[PDB]
Amino acid sequence: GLTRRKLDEAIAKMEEAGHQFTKNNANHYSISLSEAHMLMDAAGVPKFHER
Amino acid sequence: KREQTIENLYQLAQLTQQVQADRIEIVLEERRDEHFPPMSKALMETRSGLTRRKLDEAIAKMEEAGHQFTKNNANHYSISLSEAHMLMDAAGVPKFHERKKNNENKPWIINVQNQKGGTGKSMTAVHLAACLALNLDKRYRICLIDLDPQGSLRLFLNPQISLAEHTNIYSAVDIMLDNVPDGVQVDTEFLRKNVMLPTQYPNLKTISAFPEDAMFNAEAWQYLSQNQSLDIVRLLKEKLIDKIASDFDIIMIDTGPHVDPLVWNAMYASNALLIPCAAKRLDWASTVNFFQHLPTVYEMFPEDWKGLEFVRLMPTMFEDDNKKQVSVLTEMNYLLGDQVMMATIPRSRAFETCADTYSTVFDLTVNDFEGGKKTLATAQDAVQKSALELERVLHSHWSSLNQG
Amino acid sequence: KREQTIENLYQLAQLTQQVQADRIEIVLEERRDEHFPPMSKALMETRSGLTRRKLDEAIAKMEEAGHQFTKNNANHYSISLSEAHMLMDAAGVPKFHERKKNNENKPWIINVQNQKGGTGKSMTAVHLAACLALNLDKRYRICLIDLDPQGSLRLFLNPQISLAEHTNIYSAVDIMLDNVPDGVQVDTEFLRKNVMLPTQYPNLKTISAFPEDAMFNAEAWQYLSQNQSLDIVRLLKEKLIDKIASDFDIIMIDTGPHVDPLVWNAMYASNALLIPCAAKRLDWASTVNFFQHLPTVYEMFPEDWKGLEFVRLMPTMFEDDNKKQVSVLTEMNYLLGDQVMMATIPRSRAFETCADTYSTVFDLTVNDFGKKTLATAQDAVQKSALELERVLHSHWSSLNQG
Amino acid sequence: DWKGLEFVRLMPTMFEDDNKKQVSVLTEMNYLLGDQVMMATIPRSRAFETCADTYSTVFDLTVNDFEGGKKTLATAQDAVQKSALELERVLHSHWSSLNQG
Ligand SMILES: Nc1ncnc2c1ncn2[C@@H]1O[C@H](COP(=O)(O)OP(=O)(O)OP(O)(O)=S)[C@@H](O)[C@H]1O
Ligand SMILES: Nc1ncnc2c1ncn2[C@@H]1O[C@H](COP(=O)(O)OP(=O)(O)OP(O)(O)=S)[C@@H](O)[C@H]1O
Ligand SMILES: [Mg+2]
Ligand SMILES: [Mg+2]
Repeated sequence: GLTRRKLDEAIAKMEEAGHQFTKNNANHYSISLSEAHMLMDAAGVPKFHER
Repeated sequence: KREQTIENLYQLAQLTQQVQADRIEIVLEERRDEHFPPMSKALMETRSGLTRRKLDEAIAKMEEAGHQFTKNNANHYSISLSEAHMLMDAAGVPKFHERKKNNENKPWIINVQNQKGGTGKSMTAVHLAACLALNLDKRYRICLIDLDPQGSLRLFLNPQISLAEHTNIYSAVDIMLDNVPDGVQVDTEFLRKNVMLPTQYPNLKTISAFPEDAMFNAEAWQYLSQNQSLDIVRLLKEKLIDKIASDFDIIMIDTGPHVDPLVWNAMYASNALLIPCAAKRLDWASTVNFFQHLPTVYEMFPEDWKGLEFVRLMPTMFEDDNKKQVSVLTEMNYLLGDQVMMATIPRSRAFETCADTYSTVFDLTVNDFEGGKKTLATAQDAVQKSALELERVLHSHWSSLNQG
Repeated sequence: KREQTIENLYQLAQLTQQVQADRIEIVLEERRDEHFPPMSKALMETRSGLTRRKLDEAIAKMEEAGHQFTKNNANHYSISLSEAHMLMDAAGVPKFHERKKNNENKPWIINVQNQKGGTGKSMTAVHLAACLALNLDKRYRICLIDLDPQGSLRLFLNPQISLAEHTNIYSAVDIMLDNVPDGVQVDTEFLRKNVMLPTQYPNLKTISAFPEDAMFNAEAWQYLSQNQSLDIVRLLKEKLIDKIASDFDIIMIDTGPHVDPLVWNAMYASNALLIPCAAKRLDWASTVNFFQHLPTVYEMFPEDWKGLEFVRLMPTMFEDDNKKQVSVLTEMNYLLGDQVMMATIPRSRAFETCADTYSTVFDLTVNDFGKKTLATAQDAVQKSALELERVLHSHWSSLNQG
Repeated sequence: DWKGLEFVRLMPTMFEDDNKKQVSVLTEMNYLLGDQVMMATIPRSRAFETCADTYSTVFDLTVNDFEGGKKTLATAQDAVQKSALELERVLHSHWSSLNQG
């Protein structure tokens, strides 16, 4: 449920760190499930409890 | 000065005489050339619910009778919808207007009103009504009202069939005024004659509407000029509701995207409340305005009416996979839970195809269109489980709202 | 025994004014903190139609003043939208009105009207108007009227950037209702300082709409009871149109989906009608019903308007590949050709983003994020704007002469 | 003996659709002989060049033949076909007039 602009904001906040968004056989960003968790953990979306 | 705009107003004319043409060709083009879907000994099982043994017994009892059964190109049995309702008529299975448990009941008035344009009330509600009519085990006598002067419910393949033989008619307007021949009194026989019409189903019925119905609002402003007690509210109640409550059990009512004197009467006189809506923000904001506007207005209506017994909201055009709209649905379930239906009405190209040929989902089968099967399958199954859950609200309230 | 019913309705209303406040908070979080994406100095040549030498002349005349052409992350001149407006305001290019040849103009008074709803009134009008805004070579001034009681253009990237110098932002109905301090009168000065607000487009303003507008239907019903002269129609025109045409070149009246006293008032007031009717067969049936109803109603009206000027039915949410709907376009073209627009507003997810995010097609750029999808989105929208505004000349020459 | 031609219209061509001068010219034409000039636009793209070089008209070749100048050719053929039906609709409305002269 993250709009494209929100997801680009999240990856602009995240990617400059040491993390690399692992790509599959192609360049397509193959964000692992844990990668997605971390991304939206620090993306700024409050959890169902922390909100 | 207004030489060229005599030209221009009578050229809005010299174009709407060509649109008078256009409607002539529309009538010539919609004309039926179709057959109703057959039950294929498994669709029969799913829809009617009759066991194969009892079905065999009844179709044999009728086979030795005058009527003869019919079969498809293959010897496999195939029975039409007309034959279906005939076997139901002769099944001996009583209706809610014939059941010893409850036969002397009043109409179950069901309405669909939204203040938002083009989002689905017409198509979704006509689909819901034609699906509830699929309750062939019970033979509901259903009155479809296209109170929206521009709805297609008088034209959309469950229609007010105004054949060429149809001589003259007196819409709900003329029932609000008794503008029929002054000599004759409007009795229920008159109502069958020129108000209650079939819908190509021996069970489902309808009323038609016309753009002249817009003149009702002007006449209501005129009556406000000649009246100050807002008594036009009860005009609907006595003219229509008291005359129709004796001999029908359900009345489907579409009202239109608008809130207006006509629609105020529709709101009030009706003894049940349904609220169609989508999952969009602005729609639910309009519903907030609606929930502010009503209470004061109900205070305006006569005190004799002790409020509507139940209030529920609807989905529509619900893509079911958009984050914003599912969040809206969660919020609604968070606020008015148990007063909002869970069932979802999805949007797919199958509905577009249905509309373009005017044919409701039931009128056409897989051979008619592409493999939007499961989409239509789950559409009709959600509409039918939703019909029985709204009718189960009505069941639990057949203690309350029938005694008020 | 309506105690339960009414108190329960108030309980929904009470928990739901909370939802209204929650939406306001969602705005506050979403409030821009940014402005319209700037131009690249090549889109300058493309849309503003100024040759490189002319643009260097303009910036030679301007830049030596206190103004600085703000640069982006790089040295590339990131001329803000307002910066571009000012640049070409004083560059020496005469506006579409100030240009000597055309200064006795009858402004366009456009309508998007369909008594059947869900056909795309507000979004078609706002996409069209916003694209018209970005014709800089002659710096079109545009005007958009949200006259729908449930309308949502207020925060729609023509948003509530409301200079508090205005006494209050009164909605179009509240101009009709006169919910104003009685001291001030309806004058262009009052409108300028108290009514309309900027919309990120110096070429555009809006006349607002709040939920309580719906009661004006009842109010005008009571008025029609008061008198039957039907003069109520002239209210809109006389009070508002004559005074607001001063500051703008093109006027659009979004009548909304209703057919209510408001919209008879508008129909009579409005003198040019677009009909954004998505051609879908049942939509076209409801609009054939439309085309019975309006001839009678218009026939009923008095003798002080120059009718309408044209109709360009723009099929909204169109696809061009759906066999049935493209066929429906063919019947459009055939049954009623010579009166319909050839191009289309193709259905794209960009438009749904436009709608839900309370945005417009142009105020977000490709960098805002789509990609090719929305790129072709505004490509089609801007070709449609070219075609539309060409029709605008084609009948506007008729407007100046009437 | 010839009572003049029953209808007169102008065409676009090579219309880049994004040049200020040429769109201004089109606006002026629509300003002068409106209803007597087609609205439809014929854009210019490398797809037409490829078509010409192999001699093959847009219909003779498909996406597999060339690059992704798809939508360009798509909107080219669709503008040409809606323009064909609008010129033939001029001819329809004039199948009263010019057939009887
Ligand atoms: N499932 C659907 N598939 C396709 N179109 C749909 C669907 N549901 C609604 N529509 C749209 O709705 C139009 C006609 O149906 P309605 O929405 O009922 O019109 P309406 O009578 O104004 O009802 P409202 O105001 O939208 S609730 C169609 O032309 C579509 O644009
Ligand atoms: N692509 C789309 N994305 C989202 N909403 C759309 C789209 N196309 C049409 N709509 C509908 O249009 C609404 C907003 O635009 P408008 O159609 O102008 O609203 P409006 O003022 O009610 O006029 P109507 O009733 O739709 S003709 C949305 O809330 C939807 O119901
Ligand atoms: Mg409707
Ligand atoms: Mg309008």
